[PDB]
Amino acid sequence: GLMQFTLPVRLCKEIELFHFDIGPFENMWPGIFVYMVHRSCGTSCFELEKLCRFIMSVKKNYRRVPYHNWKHAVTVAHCMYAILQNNHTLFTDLERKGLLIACLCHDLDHRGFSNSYLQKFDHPLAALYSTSTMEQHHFSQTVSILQLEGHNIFSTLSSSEYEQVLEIIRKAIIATDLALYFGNRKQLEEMYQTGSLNLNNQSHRDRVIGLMMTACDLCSVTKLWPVTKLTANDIYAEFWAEGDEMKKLGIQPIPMMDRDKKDEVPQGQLGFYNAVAIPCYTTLTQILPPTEPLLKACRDNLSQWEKVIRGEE
Ligand SMILES: O=C(Nc1ccn(CC(F)(F)F)n1)c1nc(C2CC2)ccc1Nc1cncnc1
Ligand SMILES: [Mg+2]
Ligand SMILES: [Zn+2]
Repeated sequence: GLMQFTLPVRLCKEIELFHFDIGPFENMWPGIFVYMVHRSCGTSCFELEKLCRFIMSVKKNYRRVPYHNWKHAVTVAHCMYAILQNNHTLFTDLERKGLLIACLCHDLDHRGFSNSYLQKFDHPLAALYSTSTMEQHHFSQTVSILQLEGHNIFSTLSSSEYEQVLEIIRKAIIATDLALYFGNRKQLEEMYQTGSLNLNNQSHRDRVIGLMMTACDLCSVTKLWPVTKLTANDIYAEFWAEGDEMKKLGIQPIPMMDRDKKDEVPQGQLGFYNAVAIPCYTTLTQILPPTEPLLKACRDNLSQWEKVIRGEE
């Protein structure tokens, strides 16, 4: 119980900030995750030997893809850590445990293809689950790793509590289906504006946790411009691979996935920021006012993409 994790001074300061980048040293990401769980939860919540074994099985089942990789996993967990630390009274001891594991696991075994490519390709996973295809896969990968010998980080919980935390995790991982985000944000907006939003209603919590997951998942659009710019090259590399695989099936891809249309990218990001990211972080700031630095950093990047369009960079 007396084995604290420390970080170098710059990381220890900078990790509390929403805009933190976890850096290029893979070998430090686990200790970064353990440090975040230990401060977010308490040093006790997880048996350190089990956590570490769980972290490394999770790392093993992320693939070597440009964007939806191990680094994205720990990045999305860091964003959740920032949110939880700036809203510390709002969430239960179980939610804090669950949400950081959810974020770490939310993209397990991702191959860099969307749900619609799975459907067009006729992948087996699309037969198993018609909606939220990859996301139900990501959850079942989480359950798999949890059922490996010596990996049950939730062993200490009652049957009841274990069921509650697996259901937080399932809803949280499903909520990273951006198709679901649109209605979910729409309903939260309506509930907030009419003043019916009530964080004691469990179905209202679920929605707010869903919006948090979208926010954490998109958080590469809320970093400092140089990090957002380089991370965008990563997601577009998957997009263009997927477009390539669309052409292989006899299907003209949408322009966003078409690498012959690299020129359209800056205008593509305007679209994305206006239609997804700005509305996401606006609604989140309304519900959780301490999350405002994510909205501010998102607006700055939107304005950086406008400068790109106008030849100013
Ligand atoms: O850019 C993304 N999605 C786009 C682009 C164009 N459209 C069409 C539109 F605009 F209608 F939505 N959608 C994007 N998507 C995602 C996931 C939902 C797929 C995550 C990050 C993303 N971006 C990014 C930028 N910088 C640094 N990291 C990630
Ligand atoms: Mg995903
Ligand atoms: Zn993700």
